[PDB]
Amino acid sequence: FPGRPDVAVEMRQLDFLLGDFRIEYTNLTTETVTTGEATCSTRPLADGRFYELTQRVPVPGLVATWLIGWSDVDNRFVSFYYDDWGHHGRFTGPGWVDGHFKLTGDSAVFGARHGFVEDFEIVDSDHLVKHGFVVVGDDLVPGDILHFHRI
Repeated sequence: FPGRPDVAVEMRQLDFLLGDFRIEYTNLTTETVTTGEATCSTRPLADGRFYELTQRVPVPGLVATWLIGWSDVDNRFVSFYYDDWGHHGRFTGPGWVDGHFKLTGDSAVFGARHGFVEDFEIVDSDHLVKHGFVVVGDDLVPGDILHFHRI
């Protein structure tokens, strides 16, 4: 068998997520715009070859995990989502492109499969924003916005 390859340099594109963040989550698809506070922690797994983002959303009652890593063979990030409600999803993205880090894929949530786009941007080293969109028909409907402030 060959030697163990080095961590892909592309993994440095995810370092902006490392650490603990307080989340101001604004849910836009409810018929009253919810808004609330959550937390999340991102740690490297598998000797830094994959990152695990755990998002604990208190009052819905939901712990959601994202695993993300670079795939040499695919030339893109790949990501697996799952939570303690039974939901799962598959995402991919190219990396940072024009100031956004977009993951595109689909998830089985609440009894049906939906397309989702997670759009990450850095505001400053300690403040991230994420726009979530859900494919409805042909367009992308604003699903949520999350502000991450590092603890």
